[PDB]
Amino acid sequence: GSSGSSGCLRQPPSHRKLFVGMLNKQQSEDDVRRLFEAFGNIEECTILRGPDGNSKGCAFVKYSSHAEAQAAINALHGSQTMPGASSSLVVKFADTDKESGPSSG
Repeated sequence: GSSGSSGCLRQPPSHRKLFVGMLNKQQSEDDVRRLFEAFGNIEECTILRGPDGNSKGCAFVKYSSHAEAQAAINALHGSQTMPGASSSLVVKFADTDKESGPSSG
C-alpha cells in the first residue's frame, strides 16, 4: 500500500555528513565509530584536531541516508552530555557551502 505520493515539496536536502561538537578530549575515533554506527550505518569518519594538536571536541561523521542520520542525532544529540560539558551532545547536519553563496556580487 501507500503507493503514489504525487506530492513533491520542500524535498529533503543533499548531504551525508554530520557535524558533532561539545565532545571531550578523551574519546577516540573508534569510540565515536561504534557508538554512532550503533544506530545508523556510517560511510566515513574523521576526527577534528585543531593546530594545537589536542582534539577540539569535534568530528565529522557520515551516514548511508538521511533517516539513519536523524536517528543517531535525536538518539545522541540532546540525549546525553559529554563528560565536562553541561549541555547535551551536539549533532547537526554538517554544511558544505558556507563561505560561498548567491550574494549579489
